[PDB]
Amino acid sequence: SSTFVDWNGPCLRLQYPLFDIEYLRSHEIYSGTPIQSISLRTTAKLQSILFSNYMEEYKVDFKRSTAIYNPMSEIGKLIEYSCLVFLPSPYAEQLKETILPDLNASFDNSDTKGFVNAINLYNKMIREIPRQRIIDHLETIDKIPRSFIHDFLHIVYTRSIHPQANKLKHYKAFSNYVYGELLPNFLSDVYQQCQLKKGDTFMDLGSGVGNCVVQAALECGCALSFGCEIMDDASDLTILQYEELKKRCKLYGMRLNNVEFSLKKSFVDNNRVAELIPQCDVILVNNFLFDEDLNKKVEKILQTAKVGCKIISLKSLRSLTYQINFYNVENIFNRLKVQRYDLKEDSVSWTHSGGEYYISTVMEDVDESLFSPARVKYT
Ligand SMILES: Nc1ncnc2c1ncn2[C@@H]1O[C@H](CSCC[C@H](N)C(=O)O)[C@@H](O)[C@H]1O
Repeated sequence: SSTFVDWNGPCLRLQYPLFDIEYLRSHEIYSGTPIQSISLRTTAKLQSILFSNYMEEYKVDFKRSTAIYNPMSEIGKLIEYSCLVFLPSPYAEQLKETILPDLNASFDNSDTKGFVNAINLYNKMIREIPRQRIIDHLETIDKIPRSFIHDFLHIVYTRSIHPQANKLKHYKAFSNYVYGELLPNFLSDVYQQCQLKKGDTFMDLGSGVGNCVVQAALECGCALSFGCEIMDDASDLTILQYEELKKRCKLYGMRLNNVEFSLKKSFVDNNRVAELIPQCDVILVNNFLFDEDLNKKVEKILQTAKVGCKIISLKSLRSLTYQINFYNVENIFNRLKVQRYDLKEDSVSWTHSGGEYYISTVMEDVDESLFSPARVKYT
């Protein structure tokens, strides 16, 4: 017996108004146009928990592949999240005992008819709950499963990025533009280590399709989550994903703080990047495949960072043998505290295990030390 979500996972503390209660109380009809899963390439419709008029159709096939994007897996997670997060006692009980056991078994056994029956039973039960009870409950939530945002973002991702993922892997003349992804759990760990919080400014130099930027906004409520990406197709996919994300957020009454991108342009000699650096609290840069030249450019860009700013990277920013001399006396690298960490399993897309990452903090004074002596179920 297993669950679609880890009911024992870590819970995230909400440090900003994630659910817009007034919006929900004033909006009962969803008019958004989210990408329906069934449009990607037996069926069942999943009834929206908050909007009576919304239902999404999923293709249900335990034979036809599955794996990577698994429609049934998403449903299992959504239905469980209802029981875990969106329902008030008592209904959370009825749902928990009445649907989950059969939903999970039917799944594990590749039992189509049983799986669909559990879904249809889930829909019937959900429609019997007074809407205002669900909303009144959301209003009390102060903590949520760390996996919620991850799974919520994965849904958006399966809909907007996955279908055209191949466009992100076109022949790369330079390693500088090779696409690599930092994964959700790694991002969650690192944002926490840097204490990314409400009102902060977050920047991702080389944002890819925006995964790191949107996660920063959703899980920390940053005043501004910004990303710059130069590749054309990564940039188009960023727009599609961003668009789908806004619709899904509305479907769940979630607030999405300011998200901004500087697309199809270099972050080098980028005036918006330059004007934002000084106010950034956290700067992320996956320089794993960056060459010496580019790293030098990144170095230049970071010169105006403020005291306290934390920079996350996969390769140290400062040469391991960086010693203060006479040609680098004013470089911000001189007052940067560097801390190395081991990469946990499956933190990045290019490797299963191994590796490391760094968190460099901008300190007020210089470091004397530098002077010379003289993309699965649970139990
Ligand atoms: N000068 C430059 N300006 C903007 N983006 C650049 C750049 N040099 C490299 N990049 C981009 O930086 C990206 C980093 S790989 C993606 C990282 C992204 N932070 C994520 O975790 O999903 C590459 O896809 C590449 O397109």
